[PDB]
Amino acid sequence: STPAITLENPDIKYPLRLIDKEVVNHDTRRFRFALPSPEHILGLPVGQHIYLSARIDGNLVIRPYTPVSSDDDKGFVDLVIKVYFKDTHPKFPAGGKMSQYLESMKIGDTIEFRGPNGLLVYQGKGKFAIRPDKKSSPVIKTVKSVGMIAGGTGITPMLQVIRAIMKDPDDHTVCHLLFANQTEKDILLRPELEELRNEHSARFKLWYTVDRAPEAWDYSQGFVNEEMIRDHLPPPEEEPLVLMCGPPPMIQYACLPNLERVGHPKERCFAF
Ligand SMILES: Cc1cc2nc3c(=O)[nH]c(=O)nc-3n(C[C@H](O)[C@H](O)[C@H](O)COP(=O)(O)OP(=O)(O)OC[C@H]3O[C@@H](n4cnc5c(N)ncnc54)[C@H](O)[C@@H]3O)c2cc1C
Repeated sequence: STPAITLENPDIKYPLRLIDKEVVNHDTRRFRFALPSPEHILGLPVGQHIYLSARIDGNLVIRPYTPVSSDDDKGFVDLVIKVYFKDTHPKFPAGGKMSQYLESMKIGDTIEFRGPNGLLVYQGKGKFAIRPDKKSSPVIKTVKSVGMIAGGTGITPMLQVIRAIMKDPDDHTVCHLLFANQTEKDILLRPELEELRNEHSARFKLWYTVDRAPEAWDYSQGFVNEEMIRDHLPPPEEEPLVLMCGPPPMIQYACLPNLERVGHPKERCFAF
């Protein structure tokens, strides 16, 4: 049989109860929410995400999240969240709306989930189904490798795909991740990524860049650039799929221009 799914209809909101909050580090949390029963699964295809919605200080706020759990997990969904506190970053004095609201929640409070959403679904063994828009059928494309460029919170769409590939021992797709962050301290999910590298180095290539580097730093410094794409993503000759998720200026200035300079078809580079 198959487990009951939570996300039965994408236009329904499902209020899920907060059951655990882990303080990962000063500004990182893992939130665990109960599904409708211990035997349910979320029902989130690999490649897709959920939305959280809430009334935050009187206004509707909707944001996308990719869980760090999977449909293998029965009874709960886990979200890893970077909390953007007010009065930290000079360009963002108010901090982040949904992430601070999540940080405010008490155990037992609910928040609305919806999904699945997104134009890309991973069908396994290198095959991706990518719709040009929601109203259109997917282009099925099968690749031997996947370049991945994540910035900041944009890691979780990548991690979800990486994990789905690595857990299939007969999936020979090679993932190459280039992961950008403000600082070393701000990197999400480093232990998790490094466990995957330890176990799956033949299929999983990992590299970091940071806007500013610590004194002891083994990786790159600066924004994603042409050299980093040449050195840390599959070459365009191999026709990889290129996936991206990060802040709009990162995609616009750092990623697309440099993917083009290396020769990847810019129009085929997919942004989550
Ligand atoms: C497919 C997808 C999956 C995602 N999955 C996740 C996930 O698993 N986990 C997750 O945490 N987010 C994830 N995000 C990001 C998420 O959607 C939100 O952008 C994030 O939670 C911030 O929203 P907010 O309402 O708190 O901030 P907003 O109010 O929307 O603030 C706007 C922007 O201001 C910047 N900002 C505000 N305060 C600061 C500060 N103190 N320092 C630096 N920058 C700051 C951030 O870039 C922020 O995104 C995902 C995004 C996408 C597209």
